[PDB]
Amino acid sequence: TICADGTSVANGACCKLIPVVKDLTENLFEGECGDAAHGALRLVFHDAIAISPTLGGGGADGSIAVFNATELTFHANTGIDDVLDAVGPFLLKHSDVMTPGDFIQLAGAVSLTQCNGAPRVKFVMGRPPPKAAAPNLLVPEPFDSVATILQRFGELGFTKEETVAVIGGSHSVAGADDIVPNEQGIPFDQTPSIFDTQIFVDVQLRGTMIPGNGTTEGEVETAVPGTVRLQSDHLLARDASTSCIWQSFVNQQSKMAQVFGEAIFKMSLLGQTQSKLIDCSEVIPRAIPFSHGPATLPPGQTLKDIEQACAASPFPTLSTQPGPVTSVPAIPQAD
Ligand code: HEM
Ligand SMILES: [Ca+2]
Ligand SMILES: [Ca+2]
Ligand SMILES: [Mn+2]
Repeated sequence: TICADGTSVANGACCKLIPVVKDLTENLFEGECGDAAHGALRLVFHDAIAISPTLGGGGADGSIAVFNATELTFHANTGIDDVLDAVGPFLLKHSDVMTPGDFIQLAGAVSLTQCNGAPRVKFVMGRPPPKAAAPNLLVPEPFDSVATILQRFGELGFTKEETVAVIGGSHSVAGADDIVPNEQGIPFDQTPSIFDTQIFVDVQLRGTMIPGNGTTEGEVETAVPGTVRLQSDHLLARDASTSCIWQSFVNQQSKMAQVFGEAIFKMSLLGQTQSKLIDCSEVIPRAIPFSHGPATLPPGQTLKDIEQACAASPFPTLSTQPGPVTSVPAIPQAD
């Protein structure tokens, strides 16, 4: 079926989403991989991961928005209020054509297409409205152990490979708003606007500093000024279960994107039954091709600054980015 804009879709029920996609790219993200995009991507996780085989939750159901009055009381959802201040108006204005679970997954898929190198993901629709808030304690925290993280993702059907890719890849295009005291938009990698493998490098370096004037639980030292490091990421890069996977993505941008894309789609299905869903992948914008060069060490760092953790292979012999040590700019906030 050809929609009013000229897009061909397999299922004409998808055409009603074309204006949503246009509104998101023009008016929420404004064609940029900035804070609005980061918030939409984070919201995918906080909505979808909040499901457990034994404790409940509906998964990718829109509960984080519909039942925000409850879910925003949960410590792990700190800062989701500010994300919803930017994204929530769009969810409401498009609530005539799609459920909130569908909206959140669409917005995350469209957000990725605003970022250099990020994959175009598959997108399906048909998720029913949510029944209840998620239980608390289903969203992983940055102070959770690797065993805890792997049990949560593993019990939901993710491989360790997918787990590392989706966490680390997301953190390629992301900052911390509620970790560094009184500071917002502190990136996890040197390039929060670029879906590259700098995150994997940046985290493997020996940490030497903390930004700002104190710490939050689940923060550790970082190696690059103007960035922050989560304990979870730190540990994922170093634990024997995951460290070789972490290392495997360094300077493997295409492989990391492919795995990331598949993991996001899997995440988008949590709590759902794939049988009742309709593919609307044609409505997703085209991706921006990765247009940067190889991964590099940050200025001033050398391979002796890498903390080797993978026993099977040495860390890749990357060149060092030329120039003086510089601080990474903070991300201007949408809210
Ligand atoms: C073990 C898993 C994870 C932990 C513990 C974790 C932790 C965090 C923390 C603590 C922040 C900062 C929040 C704040 O200061 O308000 C953050 C930011 C973010 N996370 Fe993760 N995260 C994980 C997985 C993921 C996944 C799977 C995705 C996406 C599907 C994701 C996407 C993001 C994005 C995009 C941001 C940046 C938001 C912004 O710039 O405003 N996270 N994460
Ligand atoms: Ca949910
Ligand atoms: Ca990056
Ligand atoms: Mn933010």
